[PDB]
Amino acid sequence: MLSEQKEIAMQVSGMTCAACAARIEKGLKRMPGVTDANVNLATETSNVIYDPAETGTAAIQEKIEKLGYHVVTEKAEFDIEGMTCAACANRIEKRLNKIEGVANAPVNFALETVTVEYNPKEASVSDLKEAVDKLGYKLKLKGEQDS
Repeated sequence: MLSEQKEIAMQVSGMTCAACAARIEKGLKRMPGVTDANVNLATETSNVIYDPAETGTAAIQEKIEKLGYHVVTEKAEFDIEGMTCAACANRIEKRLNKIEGVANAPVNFALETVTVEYNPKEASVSDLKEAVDKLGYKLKLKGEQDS
């Protein structure tokens, strides 16, 4: 009847052999909430699928780090005029949380801001804008555009 398996794309450095890629796919498929993983050798992009009730997004980046790599990540803060309450936070969060290349983002329900942890590899500030424009709020960047 029920279950709900969500995807993510992510990026990791240290995969200088096919055996490194193999050990990510063969490693992630062991987590009890995970079903599947595929990682593109040389390009560095890891693509992972799980039931988020027992294994959620941050556990994937930590299980990748647990091989002895560096998960090639950055974080920034974003400012969200038009978020006014927890349901408003949840409205953008249910895209921002992972989009198609973000590792994690929890959206604030009173401070009108979100901490975004991501891979600076395959998307940018245009796609973040267009993901929030779809709900109807805006993005300004914390120091990096207007603050």
